[PDB]
Amino acid sequence: DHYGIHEEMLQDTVRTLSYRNAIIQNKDLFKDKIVLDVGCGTGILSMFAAKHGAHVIGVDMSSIIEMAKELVELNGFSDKITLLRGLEDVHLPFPVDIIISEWMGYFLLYESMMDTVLYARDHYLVGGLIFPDCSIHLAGLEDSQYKDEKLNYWQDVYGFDYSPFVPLVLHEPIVDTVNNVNTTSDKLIEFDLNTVISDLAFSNFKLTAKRDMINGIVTWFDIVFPAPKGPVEFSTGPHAPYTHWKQTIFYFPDDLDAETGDTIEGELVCSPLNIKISYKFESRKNEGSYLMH
Amino acid sequence: YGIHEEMLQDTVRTLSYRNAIIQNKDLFKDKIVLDVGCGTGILSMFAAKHGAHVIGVDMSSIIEMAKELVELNGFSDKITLLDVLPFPVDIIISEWMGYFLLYESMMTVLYARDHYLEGGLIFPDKCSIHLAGLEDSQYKDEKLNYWQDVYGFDYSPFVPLVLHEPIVDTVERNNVNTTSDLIEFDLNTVISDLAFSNFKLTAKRQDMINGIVTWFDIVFPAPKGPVEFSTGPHAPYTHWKQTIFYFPDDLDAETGDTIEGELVCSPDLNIISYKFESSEGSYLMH
Repeated sequence: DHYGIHEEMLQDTVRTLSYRNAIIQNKDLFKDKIVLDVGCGTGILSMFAAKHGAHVIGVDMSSIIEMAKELVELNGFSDKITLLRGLEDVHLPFPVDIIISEWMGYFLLYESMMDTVLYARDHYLVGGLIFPDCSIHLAGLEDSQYKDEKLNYWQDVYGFDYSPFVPLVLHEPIVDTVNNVNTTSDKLIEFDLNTVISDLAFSNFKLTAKRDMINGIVTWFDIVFPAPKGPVEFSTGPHAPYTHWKQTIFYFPDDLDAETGDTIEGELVCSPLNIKISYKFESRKNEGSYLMH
Repeated sequence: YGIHEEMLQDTVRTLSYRNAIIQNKDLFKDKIVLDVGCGTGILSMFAAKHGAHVIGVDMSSIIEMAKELVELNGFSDKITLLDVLPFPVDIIISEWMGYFLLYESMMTVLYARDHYLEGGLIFPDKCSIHLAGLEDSQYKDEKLNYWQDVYGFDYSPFVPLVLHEPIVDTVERNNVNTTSDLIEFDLNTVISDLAFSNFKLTAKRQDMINGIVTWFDIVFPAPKGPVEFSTGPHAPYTHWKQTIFYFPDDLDAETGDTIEGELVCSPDLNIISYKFESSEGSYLMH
């Protein structure tokens, strides 16, 4: 029952309207069907499905289910929505056609519930649909003025040398909203939720300077929804409208004074999130270790 | 790393601990100090630098950097970092205060006092919780109106969730429109006392009163004949800010009007019955 987290998401109009417009686009396929809402939160996605032709089962392990039952009751969906607190533990009233789920995290796979979505697909899904059914992208960034201040602070802390703290600052990823992207973007990996857990621990990339100082990489993820034959999508990149996911910044140990045409080539390893990235800067070689805790 | 940077950049707090150690530098000489929740160990280094052996105890993986910093700053011979003591202590320094003073507080300090500390000193050794009233009619009205219509759906039942949640934020000084009045704590004599008050507030002008802003004051021990700091909206910024509790109704108050109340605090933190003469609120911190 932390209301800020539910507010943040509902106030993310890009996120919420994407799920709504995807349900409406496929409302013919929602008609007279059984929907499972993984991580229903307040139940907004469940109410969307039920009003547009769907029974919907919402499963969230938070105490917010008590509020969801009250909201579902107040808007006249009590006969079409059954909410259960607790997915590997709950017992569905039905042995499902459509899976709607809001599962994405900051780095897509940081605090994501995709493991639960794959579980729902493998155990409850009939050709069934999966809203949404995603890719991670990255590019170079200029953050020299902000980064230098954060690092300079530790040279003198009330007289004491706090220099060994600097490696901590370089290792922590930064979730923030990034004009300052000065390289081309590359695609790290694709995920098809219909066929993809072992695939999550996983890529090479190549970036070329478009003009600047390069101090790190900004990363985001794209989302695509299923659509009938002949799709609703949205991005969380610095070139797209704001989302509550923002972007994830990884700093370099060294600051590259690059000119146009220079290249940053690398290999990113992601494993349970431990992120090790080896770089090559051609105009040389460096690495970066980051931990999401 | 976020928290530790936030601690050190709170200059009001850190310099308060420093200046308190410096004021009592005569009593720190050649003595043993216990740093409860040493974090990065800056308070341990302060005691050691100004005449103290200091033992820092933190259950976080930070004790490792503390070591590296202590090693780098020449205190390896005076500071030992980290159920756990090399000594069977004269002074307890501790940074233990939380939001509302008690929420997630480390007031472990009483355990160190009762088990490891007679006539020893405790930095700081005195606390107080205060409160007054404020006008946040414009921001509060925004939050609660959002739920009347959420993508067509009636989200009315949610508002109480928003009116019950405490808000940790910095209140501007000009928005306090009543007088200030909750409890004292003496770290030398005070766990059962934490579950605990009556208060009375008078409107200092004609304005809207939408809730109470609460803060806490801190006092350090001093020799005969003390360093202190406040976290109120009238004092310089601290990383604690203030804690706001909303009223269900907004009082359109005139000068001289009174708000009498009783606040009950009991353990997570359950938190107030009001009377507004011109003649309730429950909060949970989780």
